[PDB]
Amino acid sequence: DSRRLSIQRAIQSLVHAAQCRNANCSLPSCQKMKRVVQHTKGCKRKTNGGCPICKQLIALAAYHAKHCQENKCPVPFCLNIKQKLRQQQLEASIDLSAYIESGEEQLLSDLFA
Ligand SMILES: [Zn+2]
Ligand SMILES: [Zn+2]
Ligand SMILES: [Zn+2]
Repeated sequence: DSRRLSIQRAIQSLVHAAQCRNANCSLPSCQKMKRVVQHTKGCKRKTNGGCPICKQLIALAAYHAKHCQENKCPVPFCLNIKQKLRQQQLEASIDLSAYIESGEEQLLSDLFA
């Protein structure tokens, strides 16, 4: 539960930052989040080049995106991560369909394998 609450707080910070138009915003979590998001906009390394700042922000956005129900969400990376998660769900569904279609005798064999 501890890490879940930590993630929850950080998601709250990201959600606020994403919709905050006050350059004079006094919330330190907002100021910090805006700097991190600005970094990700220009970074050439990104996650595959090993950038810890990008990896941390995208991981946070992914935890947000998993539960996000907003079609025009302003959170950085949210829409794009939801697209990736939808594709993964489709692939999982296609796999499951093929497995169910393989039939009773197959499933029974596997169950007792
Ligand atoms: Zn703010
Ligand atoms: Zn980066
Ligand atoms: Zn979102």
